[PDB]
Amino acid sequence: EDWDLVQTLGVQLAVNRVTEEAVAVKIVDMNIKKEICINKMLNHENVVKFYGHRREIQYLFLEYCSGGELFDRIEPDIGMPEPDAQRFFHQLMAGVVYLHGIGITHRDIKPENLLLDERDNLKISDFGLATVFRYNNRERLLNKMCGTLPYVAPELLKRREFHAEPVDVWSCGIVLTAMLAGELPWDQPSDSCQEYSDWKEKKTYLNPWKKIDSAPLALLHKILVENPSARITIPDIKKDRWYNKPL
Ligand SMILES: NC[C@H]1CN(c2c(Br)cnc3[nH]ncc23)CCO1
Repeated sequence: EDWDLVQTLGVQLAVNRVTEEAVAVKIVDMNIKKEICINKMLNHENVVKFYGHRREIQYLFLEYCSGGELFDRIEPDIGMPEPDAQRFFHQLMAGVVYLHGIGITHRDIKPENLLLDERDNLKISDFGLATVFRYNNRERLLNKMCGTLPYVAPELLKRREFHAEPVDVWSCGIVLTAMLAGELPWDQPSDSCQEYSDWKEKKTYLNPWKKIDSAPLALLHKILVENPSARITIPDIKKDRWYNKPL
């Protein structure tokens, strides 16, 4: 059936000639084989749906999110109301639990890859950098460096191998920091970085931590933990106090 390419989104918005259903089409001219492979395993309300692909230049048919990206809900230097931040983080955690549940790591979690549907539901998007980190119940450590510097965990910069799961968790905390303060805390989690050094020294009277409430800030203290082995895990995030706070 015929789809009209209405407009460019980033990827183009497509509308069905008969049903008028909307979808998004990723157009890549020749990573991609794996993107498709991974997309074929994914079925979750907090992950962008994969409809299919055509090998004409390659076409990926992906759920369309009229809400836009999460960054457009963050007023620079301000953030967003705490109740919206929490809801998005709840949904972000649901998405991430699912992926890790079937052994997949996104590896590039950031507001540019968190989309919103019409009810403002968050959808994890773009599995171009994603990889399988558990297969046949065996975990594989990662050694390739992927992601975006401000959202990347510190072990990815100093260690030759690392666990996939705590990396995604760190990035979710960076995203949470952004949702509540409108800014990113550091350019990268390296010790040459004054800002990351200040955090490691508990100077939370500076931004972005000054703008964050003590309850959500206590959770960030647990996520932005340099030792990936001491870093909080997702099941324990779900028991955190701000996480379960009525807002
Ligand atoms: N802002 C990052 C995204 C926004 N994009 C989308 C938008 Br906007 C809405 N739905 C989509 N599905 N897949 C991607 C996508 C296209 C790629 O750029």
